[PDB]
Amino acid sequence: CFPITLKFVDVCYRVKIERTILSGVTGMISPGEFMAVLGPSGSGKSTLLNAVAGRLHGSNLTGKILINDGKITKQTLKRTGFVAQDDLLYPHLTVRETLVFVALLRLPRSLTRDVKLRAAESVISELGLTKCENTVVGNTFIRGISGGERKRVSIAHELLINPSLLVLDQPTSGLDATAALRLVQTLAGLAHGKGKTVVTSIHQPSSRVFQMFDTVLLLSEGKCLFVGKGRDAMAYFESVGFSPAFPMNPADFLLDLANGVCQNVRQTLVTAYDTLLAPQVKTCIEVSITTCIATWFSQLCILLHRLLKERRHESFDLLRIFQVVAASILCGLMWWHSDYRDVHDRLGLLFFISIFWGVLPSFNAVFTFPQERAIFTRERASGMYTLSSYFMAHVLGSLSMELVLPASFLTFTYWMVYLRPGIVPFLLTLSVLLLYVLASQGLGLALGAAIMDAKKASTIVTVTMLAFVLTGGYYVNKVPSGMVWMKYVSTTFYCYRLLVAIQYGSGEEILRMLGCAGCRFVEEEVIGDVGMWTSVGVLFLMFFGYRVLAYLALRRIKH
Amino acid sequence: CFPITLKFVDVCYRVKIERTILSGVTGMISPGEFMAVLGPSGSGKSTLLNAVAGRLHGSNLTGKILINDGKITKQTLKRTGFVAQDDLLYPHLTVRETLVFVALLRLPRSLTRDVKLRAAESVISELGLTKCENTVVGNTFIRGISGGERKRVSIAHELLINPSLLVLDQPTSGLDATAALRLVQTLAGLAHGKGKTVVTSIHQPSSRVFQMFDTVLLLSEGKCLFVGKGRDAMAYFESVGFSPAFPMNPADFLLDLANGVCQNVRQTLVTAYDTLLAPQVKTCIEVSITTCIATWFSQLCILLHRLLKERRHESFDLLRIFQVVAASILCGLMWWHSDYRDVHDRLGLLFFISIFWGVLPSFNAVFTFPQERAIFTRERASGMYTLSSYFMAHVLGSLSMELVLPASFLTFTYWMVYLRPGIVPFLLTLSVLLLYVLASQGLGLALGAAIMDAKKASTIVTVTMLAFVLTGGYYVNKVPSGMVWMKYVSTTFYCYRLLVAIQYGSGEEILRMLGCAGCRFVEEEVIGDVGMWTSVGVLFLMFFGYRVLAYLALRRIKH
Ligand SMILES: Nc1ncnc2c1ncn2[C@@H]1O[C@H](COP(=O)(O)OP(=O)(O)OP(=O)(O)O)[C@@H](O)[C@H]1O
Ligand SMILES: Nc1ncnc2c1ncn2[C@@H]1O[C@H](COP(=O)(O)OP(=O)(O)OP(=O)(O)O)[C@@H](O)[C@H]1O
Ligand SMILES: [Mg+2]
Ligand SMILES: [Mg+2]
Repeated sequence: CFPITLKFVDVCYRVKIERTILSGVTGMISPGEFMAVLGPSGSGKSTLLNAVAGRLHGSNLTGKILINDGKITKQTLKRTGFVAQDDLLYPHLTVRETLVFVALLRLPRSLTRDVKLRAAESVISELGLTKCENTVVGNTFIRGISGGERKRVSIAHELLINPSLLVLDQPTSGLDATAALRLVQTLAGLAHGKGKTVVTSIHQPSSRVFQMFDTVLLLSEGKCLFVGKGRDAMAYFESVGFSPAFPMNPADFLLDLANGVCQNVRQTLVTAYDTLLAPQVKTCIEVSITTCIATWFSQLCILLHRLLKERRHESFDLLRIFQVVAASILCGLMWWHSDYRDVHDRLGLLFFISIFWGVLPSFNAVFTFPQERAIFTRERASGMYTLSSYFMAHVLGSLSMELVLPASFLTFTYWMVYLRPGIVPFLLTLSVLLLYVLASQGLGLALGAAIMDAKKASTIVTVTMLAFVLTGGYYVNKVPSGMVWMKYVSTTFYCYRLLVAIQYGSGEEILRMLGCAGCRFVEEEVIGDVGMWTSVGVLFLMFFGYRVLAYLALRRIKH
Repeated sequence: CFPITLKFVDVCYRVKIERTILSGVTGMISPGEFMAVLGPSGSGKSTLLNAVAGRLHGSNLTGKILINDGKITKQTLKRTGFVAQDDLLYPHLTVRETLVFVALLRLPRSLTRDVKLRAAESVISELGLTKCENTVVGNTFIRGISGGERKRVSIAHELLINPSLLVLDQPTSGLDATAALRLVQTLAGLAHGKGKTVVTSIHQPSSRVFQMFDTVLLLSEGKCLFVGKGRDAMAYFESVGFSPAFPMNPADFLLDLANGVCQNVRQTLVTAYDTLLAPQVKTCIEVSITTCIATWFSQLCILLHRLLKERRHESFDLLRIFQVVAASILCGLMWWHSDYRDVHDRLGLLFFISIFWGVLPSFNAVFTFPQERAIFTRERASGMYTLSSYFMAHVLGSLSMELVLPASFLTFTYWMVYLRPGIVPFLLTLSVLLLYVLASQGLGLALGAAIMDAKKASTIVTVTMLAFVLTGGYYVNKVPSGMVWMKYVSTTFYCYRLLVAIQYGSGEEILRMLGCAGCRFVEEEVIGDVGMWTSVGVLFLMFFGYRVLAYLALRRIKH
């Protein structure tokens, strides 16, 4: 156990459209207590819950928000559960597969599997989800579960973390009259039977749901009108002058007073709060090893299989492989019947392969992290997993299909053109082309993680790659000697220098075959200047270096 | 007036996970009548409302859904308003700007402006939106209006069309107890004061909201338990054997019977419905000029200014122009001090400009229609605007920034390299490069409209453009004569042939300057074979032809 006492004193919040959203909201909620935050629409009660959760800060917010007499630490955000108002889930897992991945990641690890699975399916039977558990969670384009079943998957998503402070933002909207009573009876058993601290906002409770709250907060356009016990609310407003004509729901009467339609009703109740109850609240706020490298790897295995079955359907594209294959038959027919002695044509084949496999991996990889932006952000604030195992699961998860496409391109082009016979110069050509595809993929990952949308990022990578083609070593013969150093930054340069070295070597065979346009051209472009091992040792430095800079760009995003 | 009588007889709906969602739902709602669809979560009442709206069809749905004794026609979907459960709005318009664009497009056109604007702001004062009207509607990443204010913008969005059948899917979820009473009192004034047909589903009504419905439908796992007047519901279930112990809300008692927790309750009430009330429902279902080209243009002007102020902020990028400018200084320095007589180097400059400005417009344009997919789909089913004025507003809206980038690229490169002096060969080079940018943009628009997401589509366009580079006319000298026809499909071919013709002409000056590698190379590649006017007349055929095929690919999407 780790009991949280929450305090918030004089919380204000301005925004620039200057509009005051919250102004002077003081309260305190203890462990063992279930509090409701009532109010009209726009009164500010999802800005107040979003500041005591720790997801709203800056120079707009002003006021002391205290969790056990201290600031909001990184330690206290691991014991806090926050169920937001909009639901962000994966559109391809089923309801049971969604709630097993949460149970394996977040439950105490010194606990056997098949007990973590009998915790995930005793939550399904408490929320009534045992009819749609084999149904896929959908989105706007994939039709799946209901809106009231999607709401209860998100509450189960936080009820499997076992929090110490549970903050919910309208959990009963979209639920009928019987499912909303049972959910409030569940949350009242956490507060009264386990000693937790539950804060919730709620819109249309019945007279039976309203009798289960220990404490009511009533907002009205950013200023509170009542803080105290729910069984004192109707007897407070009678002593100020307001009472219902016909007997009715007490939660219907308190929302007429907050709208001011209970027959200056609002401004009477604001200054009557600041002289009768507001001083006595701030008087009450004065006193009241090898088991560590197994948790990294098991988080990696869960995050792999979760992303392999996102791409199971909507993917396994034969369309990507039947188009790269037709482009390799197309290149192999343009250079059908070219000869080994024609050096000027063979170096234009080898430079087009460098253009093709620098442009194609790099432009595809710019979609990887921007297409995860809303769900990565939400799960980073929860504390689900570390970043170095989320990152490494996307490195290893892309690497299968990214290596089948260059290997099937080159099997057609190498033997139709009939470049150089032997199994040894074929496999060296295959492995240089697979090291260049991985170094070109990491350029697109780093620019998609720094710029977090794909339309803005796939403009920066198109101009950057066309500048690597220009300084890559084919287009200009004399460069101004003061711009010769720019080719040592280009990835395209080090691949094209390695493919020419496998085919023609260090001269010395074409120079005896071409005799010695025949012996002048083959001394600037065939002989070369960068060694064969330093062109390999720099494509490894761009392999690791472009994935380090993609990790540091994702490290920024925090809340 | 055009009164709609809605009927639906024996509606079934199966889905393949075989699961029966709806089975045998018979009802009839007349004009002047306000009907509520009650039920638990997952009982199927948003599948039933989504089939009588006309947005759900196929081989799964089976049953006669009739609107004035006929099928769902294209004419009846113009008089129908459907407020869905999730809200899809533009994240950059304010609340007032959202509701003025709807009033100008959808109100009767033979009606003066400043009366269409006093219709848009008398709806704001009926829904209580007169505090957030100057606040921007947000999204998940832009913080804007509330969730209960977003719900009422969507109801106002359909209350400005003046429908004849209004179908709403949970309109009071996210609203407090006083705003939910006023909204039901608004919808009851449309049905009883104007003679419309309102169908709504609703979750937790109070005892005062429940007394405003004329007709109740009660579902329970896809089978109806009661159809009839709301003031006969409690007296019906008493005569079968069910009655509340303590006096309570009648809408709370009917949801206990549908969940079966009212103390085989459900299966008793299903077979008691099919012998007592279900035969008497189907007995009742037996009887009961130049003003046309001004509406095209005013829809074009509203759709332009709506999309120009979506790109006002999040855009006006100096980042796109400061990077294209640096790439033009970079090209102009690589070919600084190259001479006019060196023909083999100048034709490698001119081919790199063809690569740069075919790849850059085409890859950016693949995001245009896929980033509008959810909102284009919703407004296409409403009948907001025609497609040929939505399409033409995106042609004219992109064309400003797409022509400033090639014109500022070429001002640096043409005079640093110092290609050919004269203002006349400069402007011919500028206009050929602007005709090729528009023809390359239309290739990306057609592949983004046919494939309706941008990650799948920006793989098809990368391999297609690298195949236009290969057959574009630089890489291979002898092609197998049986593949010479493929260059006449490439866009890159016709630009590169036009830039060589402006610089060197029809030979006849370099041949006297180079005397006659000097007179052999300049006869395959400088002389050329395609005329100067047929290279212009084919880039106009690919200009119009690639925007026709993008219109026909958007014509598919309908509901
Ligand atoms: N494409 C689908 N595949 C499988 N099941 C589906 C599909 N679409 C809907 N369902 C199921 O149909 C049932 C009814 O769904 P629907 O959304 O129509 O009910 P609802 O009454 O609107 O629920 P709520 O009140 O929670 O919004 C749900 O149990 C849902 O799981
Ligand atoms: N970034 C912002 N800029 C301008 N106004 C804002 C911003 N954020 C919130 N508001 C305004 O603050 C008011 C309160 O918003 P909030 O969402 O906190 O209220 P709420 O009680 O949760 O409403 P609901 O009950 O409808 O969900 C709203 O009127 C909203 O328009
Ligand atoms: Mg639903
Ligand atoms: Mg809100």
